[PDB]
Amino acid sequence: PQITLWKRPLVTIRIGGQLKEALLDTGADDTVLEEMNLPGRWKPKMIGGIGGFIKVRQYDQIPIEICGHKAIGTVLVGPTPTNVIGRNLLTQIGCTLNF
Amino acid sequence: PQITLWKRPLVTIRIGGQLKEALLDTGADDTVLEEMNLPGRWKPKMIGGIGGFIKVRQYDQIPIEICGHKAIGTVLVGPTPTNVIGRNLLTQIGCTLNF
Ligand SMILES: CC(C)(C)NC(=O)[C@@H]1CN(Cc2ccc3c(c2)OCO3)CCN1C[C@@H](O)C[C@@H](Cc1ccccc1)C(=O)N[C@H]1c2ccccc2C[C@H]1O
Repeated sequence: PQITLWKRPLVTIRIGGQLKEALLDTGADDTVLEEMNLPGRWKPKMIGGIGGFIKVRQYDQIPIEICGHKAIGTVLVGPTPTNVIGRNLLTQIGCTLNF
Repeated sequence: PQITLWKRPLVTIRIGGQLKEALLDTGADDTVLEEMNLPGRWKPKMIGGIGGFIKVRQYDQIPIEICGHKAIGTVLVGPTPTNVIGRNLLTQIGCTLNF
């Protein structure tokens, strides 16, 4: 798909067998989802952005379908305003910026 | 050009006669630049990012050249760890997300 940016670049994702709305975010190094339950062992991690740092749970090697494309990588879960798919997964689906 | 996401999508920009490095961020609604004293009037504003809200100064109709392409729009100035080009400017240079 080719996506314009006049509107937030949101796509549907399926994870843990559940559907969710996520934002394709080229400025995010990692992927972070709102608080939710994921199977598997998690490790406490901290990530920072604008506003400061937050504490999150890191789940490794999680399968996730992003708008029909398949990826398997690290997924962070914590107090974020919205689900964000970062560069770690975006590259897995051959996502690029063009103009 | 086509920008890959293996690394942060950093490009050179020109604003206020100064050259800077800025991140092409599809997840940012607005454009936020590191502290710099631009001439002109501005209005106070609050923007939220991952770690909370930060107070910024909003300047309107600022000419900015992104990787050679010209654009003009609202730019927020404040204590951000990096310069961020949001969708308000990305749509002006015809930037798209592709996969
Ligand atoms: C207009 C601003 C700029 C304030 N927008 C954002 O920060 C939005 C916020 N939403 C959320 C939002 C939505 C709506 C809101 C709100 C916040 O507040 C009020 O309304 C979540 C997505 N971000 C976009 C991020 O792409 C920005 C990016 C900035 C950055 C890059 C590099 C170093 C420091 C800061 C960012 O936060 N990046 C970090 C990042 C992000 C995720 C996972 C790992 C990492 C590390 C790092 O790359």
